[PDB]
Amino acid sequence: MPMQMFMQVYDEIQMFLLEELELKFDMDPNRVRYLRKMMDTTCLGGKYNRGLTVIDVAESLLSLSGARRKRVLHDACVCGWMIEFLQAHYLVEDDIMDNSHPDVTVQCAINDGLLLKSWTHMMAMHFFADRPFLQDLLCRFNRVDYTTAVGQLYDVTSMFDSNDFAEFTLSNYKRIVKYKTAYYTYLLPLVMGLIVSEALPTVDMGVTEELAMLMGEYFQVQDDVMDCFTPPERLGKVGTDIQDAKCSWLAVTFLAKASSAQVAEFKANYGSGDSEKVATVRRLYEEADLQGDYVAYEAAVAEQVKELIEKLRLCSPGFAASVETLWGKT
Amino acid sequence: MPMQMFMQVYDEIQMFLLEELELKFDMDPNRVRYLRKMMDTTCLGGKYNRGLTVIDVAESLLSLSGARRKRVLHDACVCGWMIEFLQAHYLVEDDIMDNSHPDVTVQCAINDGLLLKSWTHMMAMHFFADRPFLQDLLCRFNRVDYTTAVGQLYDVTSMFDSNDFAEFTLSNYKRIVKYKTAYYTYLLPLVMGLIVSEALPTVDMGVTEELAMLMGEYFQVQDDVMDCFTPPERLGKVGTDIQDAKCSWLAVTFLAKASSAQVAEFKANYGSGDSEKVATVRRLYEEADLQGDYVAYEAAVAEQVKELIEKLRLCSPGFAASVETLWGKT
Ligand SMILES: Cc1nccc(C(=O)N(C)Cc2c(F)cccc2Cl)n1
Ligand SMILES: Cc1nccc(C(=O)N(C)Cc2c(F)cccc2Cl)n1
Ligand code: NA
Ligand code: NA
Repeated sequence: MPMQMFMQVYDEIQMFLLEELELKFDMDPNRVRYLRKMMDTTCLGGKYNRGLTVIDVAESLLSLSGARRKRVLHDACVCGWMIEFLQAHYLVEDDIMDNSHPDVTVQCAINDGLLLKSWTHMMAMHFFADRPFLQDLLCRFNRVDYTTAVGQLYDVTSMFDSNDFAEFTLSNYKRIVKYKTAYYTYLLPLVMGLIVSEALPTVDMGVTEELAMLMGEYFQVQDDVMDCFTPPERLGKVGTDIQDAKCSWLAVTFLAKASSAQVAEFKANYGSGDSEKVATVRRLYEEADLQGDYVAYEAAVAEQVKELIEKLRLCSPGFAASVETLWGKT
Repeated sequence: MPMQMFMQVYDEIQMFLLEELELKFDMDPNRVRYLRKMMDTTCLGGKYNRGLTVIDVAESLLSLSGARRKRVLHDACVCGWMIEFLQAHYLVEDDIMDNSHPDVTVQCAINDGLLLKSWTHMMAMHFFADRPFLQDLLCRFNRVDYTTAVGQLYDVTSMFDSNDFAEFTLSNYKRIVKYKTAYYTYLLPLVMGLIVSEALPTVDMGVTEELAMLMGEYFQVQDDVMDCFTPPERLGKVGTDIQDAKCSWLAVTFLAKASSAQVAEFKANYGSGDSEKVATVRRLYEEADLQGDYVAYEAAVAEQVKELIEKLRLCSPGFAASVETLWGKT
């Protein structure tokens, strides 16, 4: 039911946006079908983890606060697609970076990124036009989007001096995860479910924020280990953190427990595209027993998560019963 | 006074944004100074035509409707910088297209473009937090921003079939000018001046929209002719419309009055980087007496502008006395 309903609302949102362009923006059919194909290509196909969470939060809050049910669930579906379109916008922005007379493909990619972001506003301004939360929804959405761009700056420049391994620390790694990922992937869907369920001021936002940051940290650490050790045909992509000199959990944990000569061997091999230098880094990770530390670190984070949900149910029992699927889905 | 006041409010907006990052987004001083330099580089140095217009509209409306004066003028200055930051965002997006291991300059440019746009929201959400128009201001701003991205699509794909000279027509040229430029350069500053002056529903928006589109058309036609005939050291850049096969006023006017063999000569030479093919196109423009038609076309547009301002003063005399500088500044 949630996935089926989420996909029906997608057709409703797409048709509004495309008809709006045809009827109010003077768009010709060729470009309308061009934009329908682009929207499907960039927004569909993922797992919809962020979008379906808005639904799951909304349905749990109308079970413990007729027509109010139908409207809230539909509102949650629009909010879910706002985040999905936002995610598609971020992915298109990423494709422009690694992809490299007017090159019309780079022009259209930049145009795609601007349209996907604007569509989050257009669908909000339309389907929520008569909602009292429309102004608060836009402000929280815009602020979280700003947060993500700030975290991208922290990530992209973690190895330099914005006009290097000093910023390879656990607290900075958490700062990167916090802003680059956790706020829009974990905090934003939860907040949006609360907004459409009219239960925003009824929850402890501090414990909510703290949970979202902890869950983003847990899933980024797992992502970092898989990026390095999971082979490409099983990970789904090519792990490139070592070559890209990312401030990953493996790097900052290694630098703390490595010897001075191992740090020199790591610093001399990190951030290179050569096959043997990357393998030299993986060898250092293995010999430092990092995957042994990975299990303990995740377990400790899991314990902080498995216990912070309890502080939240004492004032919001249904809300905490929506984050129940944080471990019904890893 | 307007320029001096506009620049003081810039310092106020910059300091808020940078302190917000330092105090609420955990940003380190090195990156704060990096962002101060980026903000100055991208937002300052232009002519501030869009931003100062919000001020000029605001000061004319408090002369024919104490503390309300000071607040409205300051609000107009923030709205002016929203458009300037929006313009800087569009320029950065343009630099990414023509500029072409993780290339950190392309990553930072994309990051710059996201930050400049988000800053328009952050300064609005802060300085207008207690204003009743904050929700309407954001929606009109977001819609105009969406409009511009749609016009960029019309422009960038004017010579192809979105998966060619059929779309080289006067009505499509106006459609490109309308969405790509006129809405955010001419309509948006006027609307924003009305919003902060609490005089939005007091003006004929139709004549206002019609004037903004006509003034954008006039200045784009003049821009198109200068791009082709004004030498680079006098234009300020290198005119590249012929090489880029832009749907310019010269091209669509030429295609209407050229002979079948001249059209073939134009089609065989348009959109090339070769020195002689570009000069062949300029030769065709000269022999078709296009610069003779340019004077008449601008004069006719000027007459429509010099007369549409009168329809607006019969219900908004002070407003039309703000667009007076449309010809006190060409
Ligand atoms: C890509 C990815 N990897 C792992 C998890 C997620 C995710 O956000 N989920 C599963 C939904 C979710 C949420 F939106 C907010 C708070 C908790 C949760 Cl569980 N996404
Ligand atoms: C780059 C450029 N070239 C020519 C004109 C402008 C411009 O927008 N001006 C001068 C301000 C302005 C406005 F914001 C709204 C309506 C009318 C006017 Cl006159 N900008
Ligand atoms: Na998702
Ligand atoms: Na301007």
